[PDB]
Order: sequence, then C-alpha cells, then structure tokens
Amino acid sequence: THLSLEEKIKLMRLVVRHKHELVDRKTSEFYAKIARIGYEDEGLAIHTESACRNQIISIMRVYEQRLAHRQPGMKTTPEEDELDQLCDEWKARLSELQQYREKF
Repeated sequence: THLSLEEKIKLMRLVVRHKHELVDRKTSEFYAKIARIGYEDEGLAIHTESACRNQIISIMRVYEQRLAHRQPGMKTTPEEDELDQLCDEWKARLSELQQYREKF
C-alpha cells in the first residue's frame, strides 16, 4: 500500500520517538510495535510487521535519493524539512547500532 506524506511523517515521528527501543537482531519486536502504535494512535492502516518495515525502508530509500539530488538554493516546505530531520535521526540510530556490532 501507499502512504501519504502526512502518514509518512506520522510514521517517522513514531519511529524516532521509539528509536532507543530497537535492539540489534530483534527487529521483529520493534517493527511490530511501530505497526501497532501507528494503527492504534495515528490512524494508519493495519500492516503486518513486514509491510510496516517495508514502508520505513522505502521512506529511507527515497530520503537518500532526495539527499543525493538536493541542490543549493532549493526551496523546501516545513513538512519536507521535518521528514528529512526525522530520517536523518533514524539513519543515525541505525548507524550507531551498526558501529556497535562491528567494533565490539
């Protein structure tokens, strides 16, 4: 299914709010919780764990494309600025966990 921009922001706000609850190698518990709270509180459709995770993967993929093609002087909206900030914060959490796994 396809999320609207508003739904993408609601979803990423939740992901970031709960980011410290993600435990490396326990992704199932995290994405299941996000899917549940997104449905119960933010009015998102019922998603399976996998479907919810796929939505977040897609948001992040498009974010990376936006970053790569951003141009100096481009005009952005406040919704775009918030989504980019949320995506940056989620990317940083994933990178933190990757560094912990690799280095120790």
